[PDB]
Amino acid sequence: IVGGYTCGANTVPYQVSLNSGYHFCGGSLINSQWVVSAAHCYKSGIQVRLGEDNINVVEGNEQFISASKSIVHPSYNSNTLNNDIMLIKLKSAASLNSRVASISLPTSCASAGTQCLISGWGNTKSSGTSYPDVLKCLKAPILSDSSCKSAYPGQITSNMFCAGYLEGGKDSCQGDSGGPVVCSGKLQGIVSWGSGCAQKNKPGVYTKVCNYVSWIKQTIASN
Ligand SMILES: [Ca+2]
Repeated sequence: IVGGYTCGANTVPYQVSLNSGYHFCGGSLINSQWVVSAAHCYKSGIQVRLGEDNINVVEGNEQFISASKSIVHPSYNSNTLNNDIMLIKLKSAASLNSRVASISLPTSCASAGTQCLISGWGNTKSSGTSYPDVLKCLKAPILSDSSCKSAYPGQITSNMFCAGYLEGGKDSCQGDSGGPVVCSGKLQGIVSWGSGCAQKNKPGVYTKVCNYVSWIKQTIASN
């Protein structure tokens, strides 16, 4: 997260870190056994880390649970990043509490102008590299489809939306991939892509979760 703020320990209780020997992506806990992330975060050997703040220090509220399976969206295209969504099942159910809690799926799509919370452990610099170890947060508005398509000609599908600031300076970044965009207590987006980070006229692009609720519910119900 570039141009954000330190969230505060366990203030984003649905935020997970995906770890394969190291943090590589964010995710969102949507029930005791399932995490939603980006399809481009797919790999084998995933451990889901819940209750994290400092991802380099065991602080006492963590739960570490290996994934038993991952399910990449059937229509995910890794070239275009269309349908950039994946489900991860935990080998055992997380113990839910105030610091480890699921986030609700949307019942309707969020509109341009809606204020959201984006979070992650990704790079905090738009030029160069610095990784925070504590969770970072950014409040950002959903942008109009028109402005999104104008910013990224030929690249924005019906399964994507832009959020952030056209002036630059505030954005998600490398390592935030797969993490949450939450608006009015609903998971509306997944950190997907962008051209660099926090660059002028290049806002963050996010997977439009409301398009996938039926797929998510049905997949969970049979797996
Ligand atoms: Ca920790």
